[PDB]
Amino acid sequence: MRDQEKLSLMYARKGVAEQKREKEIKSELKMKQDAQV
DNA sequence: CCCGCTGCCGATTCCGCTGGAACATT
DNA sequence: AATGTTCCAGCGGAATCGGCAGCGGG
Repeated sequence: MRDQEKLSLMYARKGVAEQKREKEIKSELKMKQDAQV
């Protein structure tokens, strides 16, 4: 990838994906620990 | 869009010199 | 009044150092 901007926008989508994943996993961890065996 | 380094560059502090303004004298 | 001294103010060198950008990765 020789285009820095296109790579940056692809990782804009990517990084917002990991941000959403982190938020949802942080939310899930509460009851995941609550009911874990 | 993020995230992270990492150059580097700006500003501070500390000096010191100069200039200008004020002093006090015969 | 003529001048020398003192005082105040301003500029710059030098060292430090922190963060501001920009640049790759995730």
